[PDB]
Amino acid sequence: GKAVIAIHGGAGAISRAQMSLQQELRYIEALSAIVETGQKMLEAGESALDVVTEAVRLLEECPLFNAGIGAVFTRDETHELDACVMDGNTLKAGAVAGVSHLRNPVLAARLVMEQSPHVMMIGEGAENFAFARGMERVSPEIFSTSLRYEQLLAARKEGAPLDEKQKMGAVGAVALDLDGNLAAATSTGGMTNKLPGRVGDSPLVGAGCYANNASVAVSCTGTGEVFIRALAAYDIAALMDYGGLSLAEACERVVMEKLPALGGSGGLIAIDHEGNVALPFNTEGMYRAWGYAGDTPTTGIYREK
Amino acid sequence: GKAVIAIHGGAGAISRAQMSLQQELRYIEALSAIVETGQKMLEAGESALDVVTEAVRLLEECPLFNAGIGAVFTRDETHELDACVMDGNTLKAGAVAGVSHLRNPVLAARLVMEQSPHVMMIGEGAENFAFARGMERVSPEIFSTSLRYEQLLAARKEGAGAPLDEKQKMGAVGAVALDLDGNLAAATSTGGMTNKLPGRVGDSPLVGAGCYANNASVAVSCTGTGEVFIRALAAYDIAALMDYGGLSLAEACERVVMEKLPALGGSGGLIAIDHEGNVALPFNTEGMYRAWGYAGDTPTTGIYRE
Ligand SMILES: [Cl-]
Ligand SMILES: [Cl-]
Ligand SMILES: [Cl-]
Ligand SMILES: [Cl-]
Ligand SMILES: [Cl-]
Ligand SMILES: [Cl-]
Ligand SMILES: [Cl-]
Ligand SMILES: [Cl-]
Ligand SMILES: [Cl-]
Ligand SMILES: [Cl-]
Ligand SMILES: [Cl-]
Ligand SMILES: [Cl-]
Ligand SMILES: [Cl-]
Ligand SMILES: [Cl-]
Ligand SMILES: [Cl-]
Ligand SMILES: [Cl-]
Ligand SMILES: [Cl-]
Ligand code: NA
Ligand code: NA
Ligand code: NA
Ligand code: NA
Ligand code: NA
Ligand code: NA
Ligand code: NA
Ligand code: NA
Ligand code: NA
Ligand code: NA
Ligand code: NA
Repeated sequence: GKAVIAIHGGAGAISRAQMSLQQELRYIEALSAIVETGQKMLEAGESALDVVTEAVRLLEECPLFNAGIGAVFTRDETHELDACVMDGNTLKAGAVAGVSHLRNPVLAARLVMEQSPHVMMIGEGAENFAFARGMERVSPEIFSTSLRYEQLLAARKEGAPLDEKQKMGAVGAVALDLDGNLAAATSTGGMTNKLPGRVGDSPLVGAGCYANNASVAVSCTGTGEVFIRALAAYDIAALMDYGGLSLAEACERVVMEKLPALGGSGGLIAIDHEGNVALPFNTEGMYRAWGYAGDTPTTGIYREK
Repeated sequence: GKAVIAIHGGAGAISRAQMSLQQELRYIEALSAIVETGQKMLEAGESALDVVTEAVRLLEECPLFNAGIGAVFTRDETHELDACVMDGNTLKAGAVAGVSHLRNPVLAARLVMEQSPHVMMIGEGAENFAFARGMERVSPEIFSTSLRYEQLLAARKEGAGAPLDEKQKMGAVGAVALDLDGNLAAATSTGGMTNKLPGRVGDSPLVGAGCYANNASVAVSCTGTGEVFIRALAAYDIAALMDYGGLSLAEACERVVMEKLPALGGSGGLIAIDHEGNVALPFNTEGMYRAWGYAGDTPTTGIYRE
């Protein structure tokens, strides 16, 4: 009965020649474990929303990906995290941007959705709201990793299978559940050497995250400014819904044509209401995985064959 | 098509019985002067971008509308302001949210567009970036007004003025314009919502939700209950319905404002100009503070029903 999940962990240029297989396998194992968790939840009748929330939570926890633990550093050597989640069944959405004292932004985004009349909260206000609902306050030092610090130092001067450049790491999940509900979630640490207070596409409904039962669930990763300006995630939905494009056609138009034409780089993952799955990326590679409920998953980092 | 400007200063329920004519005239005159200024600029060959920036700046300055001076108060008796500007010719955009120490958020938004490689900046980071560009730091007390303070007090009291009742959320300001060179632009600014949870963001600073412009389709600025405008991507949905669905501006506005948004429990309106110079000011509320005019013609102003 067509339940399916896809996940991503960022996009970038291929650096396989500098990697050992054992290094690559750490990424593959991470992606495999999370997608398999998602598939299991789906086959057991869990909701798309719960599935994308848990998958993004696990991706935040994984230090290899730019969200939560493993977040990139800002120019001030701090971390500012953003996340979004959307329920295609109700069209409700929750989002946080600019948070430093919450371990799992996607769970905070979810709290904004389910435990407030709002869609988006920012900064200390967002944190205070979450703390008032019992979410633990953490120090942002928990997110810090030497790989991302190395990259900050290289960035301000004049280690992974993919080179994200400064902006193209982020994480996300999309799912269609056994009830026909679509959901999407996205989380990020932003961009290496970011001007504090800058916001990219990840937490913005219709830019980095979108879900609607009648069309598509989408999560993006890439150079944020272009994905905002082109409403990348909603554009997929609109092309299909109004233009009558297939998911594949819509993905080609956005990722391979429109975004590049505006100078945007990255990719996205998408599931449509008929259970078609697509993981387009205009970069050389993208950390990714997907699988139908009850089938064996597929993972990838580099080019498709 | 022909150069044209529209503006809004928020939406709401009609509260005429409590007004005198002379009070209403002050609102009509406020709207009229701003739209006239825009028309003049358009006639003089000024850019859509410059026009919508200036109109929204004037609307922020005007204490009657919820943006800049006259901003609503948060739960904590503070002001947190948000703004967006979008250039339809380049598809660049600039936005600030959660700013308290900048007199004119739309000018800060324009600064994000033009003097940073970014599209959106929030809070103190946004403020610091503006200051670094020589923008003046102000104290938020400058925004405070007696009308809005009383609205906060009423919100705080347990149970159930101006020509329109914005309720808590439906006040914002905005402008859309088509210039003599065929460019579309949009800008939106807000003080947010009365008794707001600090850190909450509505549709106004969000590209595609409260503000959108693309020379190939439409310029749009919204005002209403923000959450629904975000979830439905009101501004870009107009563009997408026209561009991909083939709907006229009239059809797209009807679909979004009168059908889709209400179906999600949303209330408010928007202003829109398409690339062919058609202008629409739809609102599913009883009224909307609004005005528009073609360059070289007399403007039209409205508060209550069409
Ligand atoms: Cl690449
Ligand atoms: Cl290589
Ligand atoms: Cl090996
Ligand atoms: Cl909502
Ligand atoms: Cl917790
Ligand atoms: Cl980004
Ligand atoms: Cl297109
Ligand atoms: Cl485009
Ligand atoms: Cl691979
Ligand atoms: Cl009345
Ligand atoms: Cl009277
Ligand atoms: Cl840009
Ligand atoms: Cl200044
Ligand atoms: Cl709002
Ligand atoms: Cl529709
Ligand atoms: Cl009303
Ligand atoms: Cl009347
Ligand atoms: Na992580
Ligand atoms: Na909510
Ligand atoms: Na729909
Ligand atoms: Na990114
Ligand atoms: Na590619
Ligand atoms: Na004002
Ligand atoms: Na910019
Ligand atoms: Na009350
Ligand atoms: Na509003
Ligand atoms: Na286009
Ligand atoms: Na109406």
